[PDB]
Amino acid sequence: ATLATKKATLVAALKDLQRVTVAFSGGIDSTLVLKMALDVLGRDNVTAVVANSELFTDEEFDKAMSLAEELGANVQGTTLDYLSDDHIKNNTPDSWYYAKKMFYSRLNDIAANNGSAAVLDGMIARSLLQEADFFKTDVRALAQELGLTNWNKVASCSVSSRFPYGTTLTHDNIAQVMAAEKYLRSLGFPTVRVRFHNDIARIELPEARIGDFLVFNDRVNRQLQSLGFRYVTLDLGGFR
Amino acid sequence: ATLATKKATLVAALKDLQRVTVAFSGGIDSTLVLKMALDVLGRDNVTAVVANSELFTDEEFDKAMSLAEELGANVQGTTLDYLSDDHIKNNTPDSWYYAKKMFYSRLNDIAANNGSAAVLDGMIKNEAGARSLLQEADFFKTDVRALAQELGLTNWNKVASCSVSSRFPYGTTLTHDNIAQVMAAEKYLRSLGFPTVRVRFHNDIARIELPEARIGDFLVFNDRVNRQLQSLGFRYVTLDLGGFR
Amino acid sequence: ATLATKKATLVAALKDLQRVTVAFSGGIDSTLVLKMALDVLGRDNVTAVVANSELFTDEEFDKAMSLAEELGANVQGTTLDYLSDDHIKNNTPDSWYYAKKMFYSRLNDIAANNGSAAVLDGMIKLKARSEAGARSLLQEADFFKTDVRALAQELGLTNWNKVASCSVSSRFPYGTTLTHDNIAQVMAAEKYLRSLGFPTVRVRFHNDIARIELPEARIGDFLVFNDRVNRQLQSLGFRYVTLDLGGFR
Amino acid sequence: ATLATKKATLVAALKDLQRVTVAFSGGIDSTLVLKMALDVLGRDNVTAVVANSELFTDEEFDKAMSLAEELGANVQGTTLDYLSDDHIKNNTPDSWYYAKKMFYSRLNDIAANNGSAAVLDGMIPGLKARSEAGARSLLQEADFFKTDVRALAQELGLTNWNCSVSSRFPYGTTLTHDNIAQVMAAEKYLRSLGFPTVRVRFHNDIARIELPEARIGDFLVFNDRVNRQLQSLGFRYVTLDLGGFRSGRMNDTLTKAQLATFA
Amino acid sequence: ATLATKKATLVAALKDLQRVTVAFSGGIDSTLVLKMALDVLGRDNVTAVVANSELFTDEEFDKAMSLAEELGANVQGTTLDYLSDDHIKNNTPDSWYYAKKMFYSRLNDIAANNGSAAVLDGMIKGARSLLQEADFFKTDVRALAQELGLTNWNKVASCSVSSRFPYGTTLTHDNIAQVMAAEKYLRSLGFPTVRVRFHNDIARIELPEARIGDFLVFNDRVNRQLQSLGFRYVTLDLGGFRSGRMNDTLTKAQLATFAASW
Amino acid sequence: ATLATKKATLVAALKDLQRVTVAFSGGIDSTLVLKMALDVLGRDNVTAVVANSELFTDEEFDKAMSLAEELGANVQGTTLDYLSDDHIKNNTPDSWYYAKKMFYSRLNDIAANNGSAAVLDGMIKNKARSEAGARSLLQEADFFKTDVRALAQELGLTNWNKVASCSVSSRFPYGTTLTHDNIAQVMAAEKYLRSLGFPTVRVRFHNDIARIELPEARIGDFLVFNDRVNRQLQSLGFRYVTLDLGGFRS
Repeated sequence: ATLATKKATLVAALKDLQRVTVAFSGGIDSTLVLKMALDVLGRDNVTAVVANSELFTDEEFDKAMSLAEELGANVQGTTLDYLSDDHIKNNTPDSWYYAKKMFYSRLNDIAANNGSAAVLDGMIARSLLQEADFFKTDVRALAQELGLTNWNKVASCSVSSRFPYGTTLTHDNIAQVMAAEKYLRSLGFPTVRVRFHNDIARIELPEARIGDFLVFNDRVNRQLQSLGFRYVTLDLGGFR
Repeated sequence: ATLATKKATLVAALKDLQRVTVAFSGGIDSTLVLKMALDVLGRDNVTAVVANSELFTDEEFDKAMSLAEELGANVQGTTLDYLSDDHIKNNTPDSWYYAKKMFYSRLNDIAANNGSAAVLDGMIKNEAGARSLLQEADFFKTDVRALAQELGLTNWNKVASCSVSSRFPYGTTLTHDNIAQVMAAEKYLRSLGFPTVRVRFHNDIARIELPEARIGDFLVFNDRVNRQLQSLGFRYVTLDLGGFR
Repeated sequence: ATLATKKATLVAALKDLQRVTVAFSGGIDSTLVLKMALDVLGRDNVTAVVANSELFTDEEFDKAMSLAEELGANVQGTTLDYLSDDHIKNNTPDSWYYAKKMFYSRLNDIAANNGSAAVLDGMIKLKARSEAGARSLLQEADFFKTDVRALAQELGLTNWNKVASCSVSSRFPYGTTLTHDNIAQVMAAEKYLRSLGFPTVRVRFHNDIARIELPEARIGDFLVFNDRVNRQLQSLGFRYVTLDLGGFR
Repeated sequence: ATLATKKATLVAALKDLQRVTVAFSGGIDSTLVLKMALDVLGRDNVTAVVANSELFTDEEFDKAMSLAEELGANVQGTTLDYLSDDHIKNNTPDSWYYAKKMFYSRLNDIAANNGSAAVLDGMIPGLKARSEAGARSLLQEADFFKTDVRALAQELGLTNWNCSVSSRFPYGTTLTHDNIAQVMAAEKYLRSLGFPTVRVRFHNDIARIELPEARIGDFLVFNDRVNRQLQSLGFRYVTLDLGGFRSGRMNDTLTKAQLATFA
Repeated sequence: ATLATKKATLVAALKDLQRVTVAFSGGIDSTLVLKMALDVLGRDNVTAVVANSELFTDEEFDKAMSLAEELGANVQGTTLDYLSDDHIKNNTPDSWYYAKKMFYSRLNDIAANNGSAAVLDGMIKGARSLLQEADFFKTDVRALAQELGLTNWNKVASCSVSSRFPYGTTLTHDNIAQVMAAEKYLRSLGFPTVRVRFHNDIARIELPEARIGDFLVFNDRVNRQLQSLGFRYVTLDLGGFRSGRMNDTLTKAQLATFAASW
Repeated sequence: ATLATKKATLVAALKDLQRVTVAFSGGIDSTLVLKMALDVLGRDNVTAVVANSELFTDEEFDKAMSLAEELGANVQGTTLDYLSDDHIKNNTPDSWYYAKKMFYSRLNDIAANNGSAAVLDGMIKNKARSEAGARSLLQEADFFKTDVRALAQELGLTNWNKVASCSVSSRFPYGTTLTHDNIAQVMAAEKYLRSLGFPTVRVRFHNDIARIELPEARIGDFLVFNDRVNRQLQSLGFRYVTLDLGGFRS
């Protein structure tokens, strides 16, 4: 339960696997797994996969593709068509599960195609970090120990959560929500939700940021209206 | 011309009518007409009528009844059935016409039965069955304030009142339940110190409009307002970033 | 009875007294009494009296003095030494009765020396009042607050002190002994806070702690003043300067 | 002494003059002199003059004109060209004096041409502007304080009544028709947002906005609109003075003194 | 001179001591001493000691225990009974020193029994403060911690709960629990640096001034929550946490006069 | 096209120079050059030079010196008198070039006097330099920002100036004359605001007016400090202290 002991448990696991395919999102967790896998197995035994999809931002895709190459890995993008599944398209309350099936099936296929022994992710499918009992504390210490300083500081969540259960997702309403959230982040609010209620936009901010938001009220109102919302509102209860 | 000329115009018009019924809302315009009617014709020749209805608050009705009494008038409450008309209940842009028709129809019946020569309302500069003497005498808001002060009037409702129908989208059917929900929500917001407020009804969403200069003061109340309006039946309680109108 | 009858009752009562001393606070009730006394008896036969004391602000005193003069009354200030009464100094629930008793006793002395037939106050539809023989003509004529407002409108009165102020003793817990120093400390603190744009404020005294009560809707506006209020009230002697998260009262 | 004694002094002075021209600003003081002149001398023997100029708002002028009309006085508007005087155009510290000189010179010309025996005003670098012009301040000669003005106005039944734009420019800055218009439009816009007490001080390409400090937190919701509106009026930079309107007046005693020392 | 020379002084001091016991609080200073001790002497010749007591939170103890383990140290918990000392129990102005004396007495007992040559603490510019002997200032501590790859330490300074009570007030489990629960609630709202000062029926909350404007949306919830914990009045100190450090020159001088008057 | 080939080009370039003087700012780029120069040529053959001047803060000078020392380099400060150049003192739009010219001219003098074959800076793929003959080895080896980060990670570099500063000349309008006093005044004002918790700030100088630029999302936080900032910046010599309603870089 020392860090040196957990790092060794991780090393021993990667060595036994020989070849791996890493589901790589660009956060600090998957960043740590990919770097360790490269160090222990070498570039030509590691394949980093970054999923491109409608449910997540193109900025997160382009950032993870760039970061994985930056760590010295063979990186491959793959495009998932989440809305082709009827459960996801109609935002069923179990649609999270159908999306994971699509995801891991694709990476399972890529991994069997390239001869990998397992698909790896960054939980703290094999979650080696979790298996070695890494906490966020340990992930921070080891990443700094390897010289890592660059990763996506905001981990994102599926845009489906912005729509009520049963609401049909469309390319247009997803783009409208993602454009609104991107604008709000560019103003200094990295944690924000633009909940979609047809003609009404309902913005969720952490309550301690709401006073800071006041200077932007008018600009946000006009911008989100130009994106197609008729009414632009701020939820009084805050984020969650 | 001058305020004295406009007031003299108003006096001559009242003397010519001799006996009037005054539609009294409690605002400054309606307070000025009622007081001038009383000052020129006397209590026995003026009837003050305050309309009670589902579209306006009980608070505003109670305030108007006491102020009319305070002014020296013999006052009469009357209750209107706006929702009994299908045009008003279904909330179209034509609801206004049917509301005015019912209002003036009720006032004319009162006026017919007490022998008044006209129904007077408080419309100012900027209905065929009523006389708007301030408008005929070319009173602007500024002349109303000046003559009110000269007469020593100080007690009126200072916040403009508006039919609760404006809180529901056109084509939405008004119900006793959703009206009460909006009324209770706005009453709570006024009790916190926001006399000018709208709770716009969007089914499970409340969209609160405040004057933008007040939005910064509202932050200390977010959580209490959120919880209170949820207990009134809204699922989501929101602040419109554009502010009041 | 009609408002015209109540006014007539008040006129006849004033005519019968012929010369009066009016306890004037600046509120709408004493303004109406003072204005009716002037209209019926003439400025030469009415004296308006405003009490100054340690328990109320100088600003309320000066405003009442100006309002009486603007109404056309000869006005006289008188200063009461409320802290000389131990019932008041010890801040008990009956302190206000002894304050009232000292007030009306001073008014009787003034009235005796100027030939007034009665002391009038602004009470509407009280033991210290009756013990001193002072007269509440609005109460005797059946004026309620709506009648007061109706007659004030008819007389064209539009200016009066809208906030009936409150004795500074409410800033100290019952049983806490009032002193010249702790009163002055609280009074100066509230005076500074009003000067910043907060007319409704309390500085509650908790020895080395000042606990400021503001209307909650004003608390956000206060932020720009935190450090100045902190240092200003510490220089008045408080060790800690705090804002009550619950707001006013 | 006595209000009655003071009112009588003012009455005797008016009777002795018989016909007067009154400088009328619409404030309570000039409202009182105008009403007393009318009551003692009659409408035919009083001329009220309201001055229009570039240094005050059209709103203020119209207000004064209608109030003089409301009191029942024959009223004459006259427009002054204050910027024709180099002290005013260059906004020197004695600019007020030369403005008064030009104002009283115009009133004297009106008074000479209508047969008035004096110019009256509402008062309570050389000779006094009035003394030089021969203007009379009857409320001052009768020792009226402001409470006396207020007392007599209620007694006479007066119930309705109402700063030069040059104060928005630094001394030595040249006033122009354009930059005056720019300052006045900026303040009118800020007042329309709900800030009745406001100054837009002109520092060439910078606007420096003074607000009462208790309003500054509420103002934040308007920052971007104010910035873009005042830039379209010609300012390059739009700023908020952190000291607020009448800086120092709300500071604690120690820092109030420090701000005095810095000035 | 240079950081390298200061680090070299610290290395030489550790090698001469050979075996040491480290008073480990989890702050950045203690973290550096512990890490350097491990690198110079090895895991078998260093014992990290984390004190648990009623005057500090369980969260700070758990954080310190995990960080010492993560750095690779044999770590040992030890529990101090500060409240059995009358100066500490009655919170006299010298309470800090009787607490420190009891603390170092415990560390000496442990060090004597494990064969350590000294007790080390994290003090900077019979216990040894090697950072101070090597002329480390705060900026040198941060520079060397960064060079050593140290990332996890207590970003918010820990501090004994005694500082929340006036001198002469008797500490009890009830009023300590009341203060700790109030501060934990405020931390859960997003204010990691906070003090709830105890004044019998008054709670006086200190926040960094740059956070006070953000607190407004929580006023009513904080008021209710702290009243249910037993306070009658819940107040915000207008001077904030660490009053005066962010003031202009003049009023920083004034606030220091005020603070000195008590 | 790979990181390994770019690093090799940079190594071979350094080996061919043998001896160098490194313009060291403390940012990640010049940190990478200084670390690669030390690793390839040895401490005795590298001189890190940090410029002290009126256009940058003393604190930034001190940080760069300590960062170079931490890397294990011989470092020397050099003091430039930028205000002696009339283009810089009168703050024309061309002042940024004359400052760079004076900088690279000084470094060439140091390089000539210590036997260096070149002056190196940290410019990457993303005018005064070329005219002075200074070499940007990261630019010549095709390093983009991501390549700089990749190699710093590989070398174990994790410490550098994360915020690159701007010459204080940017706080003055073109045509405004720089003086020792107004520069100091601007610097002390920005230092005070940073101490309040506003790391990104500019105090723009408009003679008797200070115009403070903050990120708009911080302006609400700022309110509690209005009066202290007003009085502090007045004690530094400004008559009026203002907040730009347009925010940072309005």
